[PDB]
Amino acid sequence: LVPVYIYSPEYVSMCDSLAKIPKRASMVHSLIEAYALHKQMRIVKPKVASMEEMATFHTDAYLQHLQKVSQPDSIEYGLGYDCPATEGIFDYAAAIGGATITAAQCLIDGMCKVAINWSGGWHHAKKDEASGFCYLNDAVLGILRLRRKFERILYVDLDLHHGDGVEDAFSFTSKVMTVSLHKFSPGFFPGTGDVSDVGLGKGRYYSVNVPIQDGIQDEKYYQICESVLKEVYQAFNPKAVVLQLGADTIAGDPMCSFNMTPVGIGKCLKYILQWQLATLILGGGGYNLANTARCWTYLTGVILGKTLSSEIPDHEFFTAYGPDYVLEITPSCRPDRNEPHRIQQILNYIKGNLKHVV
Ligand SMILES: O=C(CCCCCCC(=O)Nc1ccccc1)NO
Ligand SMILES: [Zn+2]
Repeated sequence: LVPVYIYSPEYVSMCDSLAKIPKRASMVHSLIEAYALHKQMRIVKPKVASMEEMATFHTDAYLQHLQKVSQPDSIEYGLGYDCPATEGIFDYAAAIGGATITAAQCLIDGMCKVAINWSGGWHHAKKDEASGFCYLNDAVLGILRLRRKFERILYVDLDLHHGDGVEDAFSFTSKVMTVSLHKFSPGFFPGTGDVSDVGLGKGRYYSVNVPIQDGIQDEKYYQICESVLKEVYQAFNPKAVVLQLGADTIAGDPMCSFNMTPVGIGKCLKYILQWQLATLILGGGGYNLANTARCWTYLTGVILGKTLSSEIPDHEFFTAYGPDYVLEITPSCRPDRNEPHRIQQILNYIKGNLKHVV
């Protein structure tokens, strides 16, 4: 009845080797270890995602190319600047999926109410192509696995970016719903998913997308979140939840767009949690490394329902939390360019869309 925490040194170190965020998992796990919160969770070692296990969603050519490469044909398979070809990513990606699959497996074995995989949450990678630092849509692998025991699954995406890859995969079906809350403005990755984009075919209206602009703090974010999800849950009536809790919305992230504190996102986490559903907790974006570790450290708190010591404790990465050495984050002071006009104009458009589900 206690939460499953996906950890191993071998995993964490694989996850530190992803170029675009060196030492982030180390840091994350470390601040958590430091607050001793891992001792209040069942630590589960993640399995290696088998060639087939990954092939559930990723077209086998890809998963074969990415293996040779990890030991010319790189530009085909979506690799680029965003996604280097570091020998060897094949194991890196195969550890994130495996972790997310392991977490989902616990949930479906009845091992826990909640499973955590901070290292996962790569909501961009497509079936045949890498995109957005994402090599492997581990959420998709998480949801697919969850779909063996549970009927209706709900993906909620609270990362700064659009969960496009998760949206894509389940845009056709009505058996999975995606709520993504993100920035929308052209040029800004991935530049898919305006409110209008709602899912196609047998699963039309089964894709929510909330476009938001810079400046938004907790107060207003919880509003849009508590709103949407309330109407989504009542309508969709899901059997399990998959949460992507990207850190790049938070103040101090060099991506400097939203203005969240972990408290605000944690209020949303508190909300989703009260549903007493099976819940898969994934990370995502996080580019202020300390703020990220602060953030997911915090969140593990609310999952465990344990309020945390404000003073950061000493450990490996203590120095990173200076100068003020605390868990809380101060919002930056800059305009909330979300006119309260357009917000209500967005709720309705969504609210009316939910009158169709299902
Ligand atoms: O945050 C993410 C993945 C990030 C992918 C967005 C692309 C941003 C990017 O590549 N910008 C950049 C590249 C090099 C240096 C500075 C910014 N998931 O939501
Ligand atoms: Zn992001």
